[PDB]
Amino acid sequence: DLNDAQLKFANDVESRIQRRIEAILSPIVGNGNVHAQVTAQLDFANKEQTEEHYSPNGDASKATLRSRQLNISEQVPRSTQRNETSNYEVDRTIRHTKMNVGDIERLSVAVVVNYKTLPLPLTADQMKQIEDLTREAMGFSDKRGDTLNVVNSPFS
Amino acid sequence: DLNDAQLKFANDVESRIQRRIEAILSPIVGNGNVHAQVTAQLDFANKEQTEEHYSPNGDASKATLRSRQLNISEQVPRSTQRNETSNYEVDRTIRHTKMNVGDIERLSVAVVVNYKTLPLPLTADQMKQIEDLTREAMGFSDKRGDTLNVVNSPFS
Amino acid sequence: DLNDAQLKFANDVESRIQRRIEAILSPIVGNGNVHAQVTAQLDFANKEQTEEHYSPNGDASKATLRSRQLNISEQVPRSTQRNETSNYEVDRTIRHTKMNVGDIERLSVAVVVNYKTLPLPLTADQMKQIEDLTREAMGFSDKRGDTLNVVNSPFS
Amino acid sequence: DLNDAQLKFANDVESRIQRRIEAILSPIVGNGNVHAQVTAQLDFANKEQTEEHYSPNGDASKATLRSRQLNISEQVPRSTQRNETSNYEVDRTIRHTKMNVGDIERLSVAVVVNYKTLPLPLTADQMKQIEDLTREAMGFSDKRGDTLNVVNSPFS
Repeated sequence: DLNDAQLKFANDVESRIQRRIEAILSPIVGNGNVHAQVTAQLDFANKEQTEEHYSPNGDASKATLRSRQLNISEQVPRSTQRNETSNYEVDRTIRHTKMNVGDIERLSVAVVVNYKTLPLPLTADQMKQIEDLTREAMGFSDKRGDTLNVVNSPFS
Repeated sequence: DLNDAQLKFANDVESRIQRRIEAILSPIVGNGNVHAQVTAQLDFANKEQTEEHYSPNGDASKATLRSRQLNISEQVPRSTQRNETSNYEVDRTIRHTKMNVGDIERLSVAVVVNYKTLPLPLTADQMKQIEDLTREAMGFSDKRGDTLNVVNSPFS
Repeated sequence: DLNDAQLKFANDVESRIQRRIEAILSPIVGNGNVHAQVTAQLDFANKEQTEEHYSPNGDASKATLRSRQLNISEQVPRSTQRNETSNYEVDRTIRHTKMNVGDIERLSVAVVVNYKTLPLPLTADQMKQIEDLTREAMGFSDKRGDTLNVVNSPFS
Repeated sequence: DLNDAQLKFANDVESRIQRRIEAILSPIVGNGNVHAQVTAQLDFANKEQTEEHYSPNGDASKATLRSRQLNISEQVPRSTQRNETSNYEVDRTIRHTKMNVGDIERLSVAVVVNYKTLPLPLTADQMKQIEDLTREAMGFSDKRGDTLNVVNSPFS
């Protein structure tokens, strides 16, 4: 029963993205001269993370001391001694996070644009504008790994 | 059921932003000569953080002492001794934070502007003013990573 | 009873992918001039993972110390001694994940395209566009190992 | 009673594969000019696995230390001493998996293609296309060890 819920959730996400793309693209080319299909991958795994960090204190001008002992001796046959003990206080940061189930991982979008009749193919600048608008509509992210493909061809 | 609530919340946020953009842009170009689409990414993860910091006390003019012992000896064959023990009091700061679920992470906005009929394209200065107004309306933030694209093209 | 549920889930996934491919391809070649078949492999195993990592502290400028003892002696027959003891604080990260049952592992898709009658085979550019659109529709992933095969042949 | 369930499950899997192959192959050669038979081997054993791994720390630039003692002496008859004790923190990964009962291990498929009447045997290119489509339909995997055999012969 959970798998069916996952399928319906994915379908809802894809339908919302497709509706947004159609809404933004309709005023330019026409009401029924564009079609789009969206496929999405979703993460349904449970993840938790805990991170702990400390700041370096190797520099004497940055360390914080709590107690220190220092003994120095010298006899002049030359003899020299030096004993040192130190205790430090350190800066510590802890973060705990629990990830959300149902996030998007990757998107792939294909768009088909009808020819203009006044059978003449669209110009390159119009195709570039259409691609830019579609990229904005999909929330394109290079880090995620999304793919987009737009094809201009006459409709049957 | 939670995922549907997340979807409706995202839709509400996007609709509010779109309504604001349309409201600010309508008086300049016209009532029905502009369209906008907004897509948003939201963070639905639970995060907590604790930070602890100390101030450095390596400078003798900044340290705070609680007790100190100092023994010095000298015999004149030259002999010299020096024993020192010190205890410090330090300044400490602690901060605890719990993040809010449902914050915005990134925004992408696409706007289409109709041609002016008195078929003449709009001037560059008008496009710059429109872009500035849209940037103000979206709450543009360079740190967040928002993207905006405005296209001037005749409407079908 | 579980195996029948797995079979029906796989059939639903394949049917959804086939429907998407047919929907994207229909406007270009025609309503009834394309057929597609999809077979999918699904992972129905239960997996859990725990990962723990530490940051290196071999560099003296990156380590965080809690206490340190250092004794140095020298008599001048030349004698030299040096005793050192140190205690460190380290950065540690822990992650726990539980995988989702029912994920896709591999996809194989076969498409047949009808000849154009105005018996003339389709051009190479049209075949390339069809292949690109199908690749977008299937959510093709090279890492997963998907396979696609498109054949242009007259229909009986 | 379990063995009968295993037999019916295997029959269902084989019937689904045969139906897919017939559906993809019918539009090209004809409605009743192709037959296929599928036999499958299934794994009905219960298996569990646990894996544990550690990262190497032989490089001094990658190790993480918790405490270290180092004593050095030298008298100049030349005498030299060096005592060292070290304690490490290591990265550890644990994975636990439980396999799914009822997976496919190997497939064998035989197909017979009828002669074309306009008694003329089919061309080599058509046979290659049929083989490629069948390979896509069966989800052929070289690692699994599947076998396919297609024969073109007149029907009685």
